[PDB]
Formats: sequence, C-alpha cells, structure tokens
Amino acid sequence: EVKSCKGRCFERTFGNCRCDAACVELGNCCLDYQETCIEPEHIWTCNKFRCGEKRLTRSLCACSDDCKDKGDCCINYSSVCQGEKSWVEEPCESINEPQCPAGFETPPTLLFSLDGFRAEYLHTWGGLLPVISKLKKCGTYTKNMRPVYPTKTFPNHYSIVTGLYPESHGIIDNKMYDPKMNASFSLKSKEKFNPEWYKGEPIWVTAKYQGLKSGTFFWPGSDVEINGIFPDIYKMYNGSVPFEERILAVLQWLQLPKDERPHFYTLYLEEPDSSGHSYGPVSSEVIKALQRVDGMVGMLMDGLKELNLHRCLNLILISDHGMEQGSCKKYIYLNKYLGDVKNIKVIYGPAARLRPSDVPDKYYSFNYEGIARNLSCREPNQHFKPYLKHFLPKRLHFAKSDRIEPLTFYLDPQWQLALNPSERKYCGSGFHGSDNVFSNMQALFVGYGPGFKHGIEADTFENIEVYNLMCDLLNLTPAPNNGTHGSLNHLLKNPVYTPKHPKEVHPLVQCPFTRNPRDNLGCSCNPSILPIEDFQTQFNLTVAEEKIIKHETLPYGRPRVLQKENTICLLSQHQFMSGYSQDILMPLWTSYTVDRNDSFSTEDFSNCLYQDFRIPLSPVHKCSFYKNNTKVSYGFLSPPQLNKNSSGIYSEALLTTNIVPMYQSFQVIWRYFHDTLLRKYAEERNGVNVVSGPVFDFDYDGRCDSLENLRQKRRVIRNQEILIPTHFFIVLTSCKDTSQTPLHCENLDTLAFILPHRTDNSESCVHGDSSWVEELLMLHRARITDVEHITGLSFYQQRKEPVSDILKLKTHLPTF
Ligand SMILES: *[C@@H]1O[C@H](CO)[C@@H](O[C@@H]2O[C@H](CO)[C@@H](O[C@H]3O[C@H](CO)[C@@H](O)[C@H](O)[C@@H]3O)[C@H](O)[C@H]2NC(C)=O)[C@H](O)[C@H]1NC(C)=O
Ligand SMILES: *[C@@H]1O[C@H](CO)[C@@H](O[C@@H]2O[C@H](CO)[C@@H](O)[C@H](O)[C@H]2NC(C)=O)[C@H](O)[C@H]1NC(C)=O
Ligand SMILES: Nc1ncnc2c1ncn2[C@@H]1O[C@H](COP(O)(O)=S)[C@@H](O)[C@H]1O
Ligand SMILES: *[C@@H]1O[C@H](CO)[C@@H](O)[C@H](O)[C@H]1NC(C)=O
Ligand SMILES: *[C@@H]1O[C@H](CO)[C@@H](O)[C@H](O)[C@H]1NC(C)=O
Ligand SMILES: *[C@H]1O[C@H](CO)[C@@H](O)[C@H](O)[C@H]1NC(C)=O
Ligand SMILES: [Zn+2]
Repeated sequence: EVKSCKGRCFERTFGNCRCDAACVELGNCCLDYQETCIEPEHIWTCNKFRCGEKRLTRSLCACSDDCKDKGDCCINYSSVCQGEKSWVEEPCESINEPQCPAGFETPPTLLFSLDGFRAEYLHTWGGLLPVISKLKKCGTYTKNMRPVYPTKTFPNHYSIVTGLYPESHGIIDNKMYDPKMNASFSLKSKEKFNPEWYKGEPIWVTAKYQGLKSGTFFWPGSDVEINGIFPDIYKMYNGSVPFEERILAVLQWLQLPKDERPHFYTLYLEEPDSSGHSYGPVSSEVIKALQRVDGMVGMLMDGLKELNLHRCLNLILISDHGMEQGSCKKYIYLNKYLGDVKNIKVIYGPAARLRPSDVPDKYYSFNYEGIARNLSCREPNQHFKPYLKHFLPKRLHFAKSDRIEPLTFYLDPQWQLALNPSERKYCGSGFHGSDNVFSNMQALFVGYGPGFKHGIEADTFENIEVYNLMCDLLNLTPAPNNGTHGSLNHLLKNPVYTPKHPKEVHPLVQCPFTRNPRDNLGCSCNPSILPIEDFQTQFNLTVAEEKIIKHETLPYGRPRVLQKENTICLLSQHQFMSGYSQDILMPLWTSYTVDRNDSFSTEDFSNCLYQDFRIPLSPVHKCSFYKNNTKVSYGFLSPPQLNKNSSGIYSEALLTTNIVPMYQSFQVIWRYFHDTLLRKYAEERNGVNVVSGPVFDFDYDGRCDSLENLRQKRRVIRNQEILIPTHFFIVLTSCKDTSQTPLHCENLDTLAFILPHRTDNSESCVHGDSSWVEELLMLHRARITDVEHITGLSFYQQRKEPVSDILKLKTHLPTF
C-alpha cells in the first residue's frame, strides 16, 4: 500500500517512493510506477497491476471496478481481473444451432487475413500459436490452401472475394500496365482507386444486391467504387493503424443496431508478411510476428465471447500466399544474356515478365519469340524458363488478360529474375510470387463457426473455391466465378446448394456401317499386323458383347459433351470406345483400360491405317496425306501397342477414326508415354482407365473454342483444311485401394495432364535419356475440372457417389 502507486498516480507524496514523472530522473519511483501509471496509455490489456485501478483519464481501456458499468473494460478484463476463462482456455464445444441476436437469422461471416502466413508456419510453430491451434482443433482446417498465380497480395486477396483467377478479375500484380488504357497500376498512385482495373464482383457487391451490408477494415478493392458500390463501412488503407484498433472497430460494427449492422466483415493484418520479407521466414522476428497475430486472433475471439457472438459468427482465418527465403546466389540477371539494352522493361521477382519500353505502340508487334529463343537452354540446369504466356501450364490460368505481358518467366523454387542488379530490392530478403503448387507458397485456411464442421482436416483446396463457400454461409446466389459450387460442401454442417452433373444438350448421333469400296490409303503396313478382312463381321456386336465392352472401357460412364452445336457419335471396338466429331474429322475423346498383366508391343506400326467404313473416307485419313509431310504428322489416341488377346499389334486401333494430327516433335512425348510410362502406371496402381483426346484453345482462355471459331482456325496443308490441336489431354483413373482394379473402385485416384502441342521440344531443353518427358508431364498436370472446361467434356457422370464428392475429386490437383 505505502510501497505502491496504486490509487495515487501523479499525486505528490512525502512517504518514500514517488508516482510523478520527476521520480524517473531521481530513481525513487515505486517499483510498480510504469505498470500502474504509464503503461495503460500504450497497451490494450489488463494485468495484476491494473485490476481495481483508479480510472486514469489517458488510458486506452479501463480495468477499474466501474469499467463493466461504463462498458470500456480491456477485452481481457474478465479473464485477468475476475478469473473467468478466455476463449482459448475453454474446451471446444460444437455449434449445431447458432446463438445469434435478432438481425442475424443469417449469421455474419468475417474474412480475417494474415498477409504472408505460409501454411508451414502452423505445421512447425503450432505449439507457439495456441489460439490459431485451437481454431484448427475446434474448426475446419486444411494443411494447405493453394493460392492463385502469381502468389502475391493484391491478386490473391481479390481472387478470394471474387472466386476469379487474376487473368479474369484483372488484378494480376501490385504493378501492371494495361495497353488498351495506356495506364500503369501502382499502390502508391491514384490509379489504385480507378474502377477500370477491378473486374468481376467482390462478395460485398454480391451481398449488397441481395440486401446484406458489409464492413471492411482493409481489403484490396474495398476502398474502390466497383459496379458503383463501396462497402457500407470501409477504411482508406493506412498500414500504421495498430492491429488492436482494427479488431476493436470490427467489434463496434458487430454492436450496431440491426438496420445498419453488416453481415460480411473483413480484417487484414500486414504480418507475418512484413517480418517475412525483412528477416526471412525462419527468423526470431517471424516467430514474434506469428505470436503477435495469434494474440490478435485471440483478442477477436475474447471480444466475440464478451458480445455473446462466439457461437454466432462464421470466422474464415486465411492468408493470400506463403513466403520463401531469397538469396543473391539464386537471382538471375538477363543483362548477362541480352547486354544492358534499354528497349525492354522486366517485372522482377519469381513471377518475372518482359514488355517493350515503347508502349503502347510496340506492345503487340514486338519480337517476344526472338528473346524467348535467345534465353532458352543457354546453360545446363538453367533455373528459369522463358514462356510465351499461352505456352505456360494451363493450371496457372495466367494468359487471357492483355495486362499479362506476352513473355513470362517460370522460375525454380527459391529463384528470382530481373534485368540487372540495379532494378530489384535486396536479393537476400524473404519473397513470394513463385508457382502456386510450391510447398512454401501454400496458404493458411481455418473455418470456425456454426456453418463449419468441427475437428475436420480437409484435403488441399484452391482459394478460388472460397467465394462460393462464403456465399453459401450468407445464403447468397454467387456471381459467375471459377470456383466449382458444391466442391467445398464437405466443409459445411448444412450445405445450401446441391450440385447436379451438367445435362448433355444434343443426344448422341449414330455412325452406322455403310458398304463402300476397300481403297488404297497409301500405307506400307508392317507384315506382322493382321488386317481387318471382313469389317461388317468384326464390328457387328451382340447386346451381350457390347455390355462387356462398355463395362471394361467406360466404368464411370461415357464422357458427355456440353458444347452447344456439335454432333458426336459413339464408335465401339474390342479394347476401346470413342466419341467421333464429323465436324472436325477427329475423335474428341477415347476411353480404354490397361490391366496389370497387359502387353505393350515394340513392333513398328508407322505408315499403317485401316479404313473405318462407319464414316466417309477423307484425304486427311490416308497415310498418303502424311507420307513425307513436313508440316504435320499423325498419332493414335487408343494405343495400337496395347494388346490383350495377341502379343502383336491391336489392329482395330489402326482405324482412321482413332488418329489425330500430331507434330513430329510431340510424337517423342506421346511415344514415350504409351511405350514406357503407361506400362509403369498400370503396374503401380493395379490397372488404369485412360481417357485422352485433343484440345483446341486458340483464345488461350482455358475454355474450348466454339465450332464456329474452329472453322476459321483450320490450316491448309497439301491443299486440305486440317485442324491442329493446341494441346492433348490425358486423364488416368485407378482405385485408392490397389487391391481393387479400376472397374471395382470404392474411391477413385485420378491424375490428369494438358500437354502443350508444340512444333519443337525447346521447353524441355533436350541435350543429355527421355527422363525430361516425366518432368514435362508433372509441370503440365491439371485438375479434371481444367480438362472439362478446355474440352467441353464432363467425366464420371455414372459414379454412384454424391455429386459434391465427385466435384471434390474433379477439383483435386495432385502433388509429388
Ligand atoms: C472464370 O469465370 C469467369 C466468369 O464467369 C469466366 O470469364 C468470362 O468469360 C466469358 C467468355 O469470354 C466472358 O463473356 C463474354 O463472352 C463474349 C464472347 O462472345 C465477350 O465478347 C463478352 O465480353 C462477354 O461478356 C466474360 O467477360 C468473362 N468474365 C470475366 C469476369 O472475365 C472465365 O471464362 C472463367 N475461366 C475459366 C478458365 O473457366
Ligand atoms: C494513420 O494511422 C496512424 C496511427 O493510427 C495515425 O497516426 C497518429 O496521428 C495522431 C494524430 O493525427 C497522432 O497523435 C498519433 O501519435 C499518430 N500515431 C502514430 C503511431 O503514428 C495517422 O493519423 C493516420 N493517417 C491517416 C488518417 O491516414
Ligand atoms: N488494401 C490495401 N491497399 C493498399 N495497400 C495494401 C492493402 N493491403 C495491403 N497492402 C500493402 O501491399 C503490400 C503488398 O504486399 P507484398 O509486397 O508482400 S506483394 C503489403 O505490404 C501491404 O502493406
Ligand atoms: C500513352 O501514355 C504516355 C505516357 O504518358 C503518353 O506520353 C502518351 O501520350 C499516351 N498515349 C498514346 C496512345 O501513346
Ligand atoms: C541475344 O540478343 C542480344 C541483344 O539483346 C545479344 O546481346 C545476344 O548476342 C543474343 N544472344 C544470342 C544470340 O543467343
Ligand atoms: C520420308 O519417306 C520415308 C518414309 O518411310 C522416310 O524413311 C524418309 O526419311 C522420308 N523422306 C524424305 C524425303 O524426307
Ligand atoms: Zn501478401
């Protein structure tokens, strides 16, 4: 009492220890002077020094006995000064019925972003992060949320609230140039506030049109007039506002009367991204930053508990991207290869892009291909790869927008690129922006509230799926977006949207056998191959025989075509089924099944085709059209090397209906896949269902071109109009359980590819062993959903599983 400042801050005294500002110089302050009298001006917490304090006028919050009555207690008052449990101290309790005030018949959703919180931080430092660890334990968690490319702040935040890829929402980076606008985007510029930049519909706009209000305390686009709308409450970005004030403001919004109180909220903190850059992802500063944000989340949860909203609000704790350690030894300078040239502007970092400096004049006319070829395969194990945006892997969906420079660079993990050492920051800092499948780029996601399941660890999903999920939690109709609505139904207690397989628009045409003359196709067939001598006999199949074929080749149902004006017909064979397009003189898809103990022949089958009498014969279906053709060759969808009955060559696979145009350079990849890889996959998985086909994406928009658009994209080769695929897709399907074969799976294990169809193999740097083919396949892996979008096909429509469980499977991207 006599030795303490409690009750007497700033009052003068004769009785020994002092409690006025002069005491410090004299070193005769009471031991508790700072804690009792000064600290309260600078902190938002109660402590054992402050419990029952005489109210101070300058204190940020109160711990005085009268604080509950005046309603300005520090958030931790009850826990510290009345011995009640904090939110984190309480054991998990399930939230089956929400406990909400009137106005929250639909509960609120809060989107809470920790910038640059890599998923790995929680994997390794969970023991140092009790609040986030408890949200994981009590809630719905994934070890990894996959961000969008490039893995940067504005693209990923705007992707989260729109469900769009950056190529569609238009925010592709923190610095952009738009040629059509002839303007540059910068966060320091006034162009940041120009609505022209922000495409799509953020969830706060979706919400407003359907009568819910929004409160954003910082989010990319929330301080911009998008479709003529701001959030009902928004803050002009000011990184200097302390984290505690942002959280206290959101807690004020949740106490507004129901007429003006938002349903959708955002909260954004700059940590741990800021510390990640400045000190690296493995550092004392990042540990301290992680503990600080853990405490801020705890402050929100304690605040919600005080308001009795902790079993009402749906919390989505999220991050935009991860963080990697940069190195000056892992930075590439283009001036080494190009010299100190002054005609190009190079966007530096791991997501490096190149543009002419003379814009908008030379933006399209500039010789990108020149520099592409100049920078290809210059060193062995080169750590960067030049790509024309349309040749990047389709899984990145990084090409449609004109704001994406025609020449991009793909960089290996930990590697960055600039023009020269002058035009970058510090090379040794932490960075992000790399490929969105790299481990250290993976993001945080925890869902907690009445809408979310409890104690669930979901498989990896993409942040573009979150918009639909938030719409479901708010009973909103989602705007068109790149999420698959229902793919995240497994995260929710009570899904509101039941998805249905899409309807096939035109019913399948039939391609009947027509008697016609055995023609010369100009083939020099290998003697070994037993030809088809009675076609009418060999392809007149009994209902019984067909049921056996269908069961073996379409165990999941036939791919369905969703294209508007398209006429496909089913072609049956003993080892494979196919959907043939008369309009493009080519199959859209084949389906077959390689069994564990099947044989692959090394026997030559070049310059051999057999006529299919089910379709009219065409010049492009003849060996003669391809004989010494320098511009294009051909390849088979269903592989002739695969024989079940004989050990020779499966003759039916040599039909004119099972060939697609194919560059000689691509034949190496295709030959290696069917000869070597497909055999290894069949063995390892105890059988593999295969569906392969061509892909036409001339608009490089990740979508199948219309038949109308395809009629203008045909090339003329030897005075014939031929359509040459942009890509080839493959979809492998085995069982999770290798005890079962692909016709009797309880759970499907899938692996899909969208292989670019290029005239050379410059991408793979072929010099030193066809091991490079596997690397190319992995880099160009895709979600089945990516294949569906780009082919206009829809798979697995006859699996017994509920539709949402299939959508989960189709949106999966594999890791290795
Ligand atoms: C991701 O979802 C996007 C939103 O649905 C979708 O983008 C939309 O793409 C269509 C097709 O280009 C555009 O619609 C336009 O179609 C005509 C062509 O005849 C255009 O001339 C008109 O502008 C018309 O609006 C939309 O503009 C476009 N929306 C946005 C926001 O970009 C993407 O296709 C989806 N991406 C993938 C890979 O599936
Ligand atoms: C950005 O936010 C910071 C902190 O919230 C504001 O800076 C404060 O300004 C007040 C008076 O204007 C000073 O008394 C404080 O000392 C400042 N705090 C700090 C820590 O700098 C600043 O005003 C804000 N800028 C705006 C409104 O954009
Ligand atoms: N809504 C916003 N408006 C403007 N700037 C923002 C906004 N949100 C975050 N920032 C800032 O943009 C910067 C980009 O982060 P990066 O450098 O890790 S890609 C961040 O450091 C952040 O400090
Ligand atoms: C494009 O912007 C540049 C930069 O200010 C300017 O000099 C020029 O007038 C603009 N217009 C065109 C189309 O070149
Ligand atoms: C690439 O072109 C640059 C000019 O920008 C030149 O310095 C260099 O010699 C060229 N490199 C080659 C031919 O690969
Ligand atoms: C094409 O003709 C044969 C096809 O068997 C091939 O061996 C040869 O290399 C090619 N000839 C020319 C002129 O390229
Ligand atoms: Zn960020």
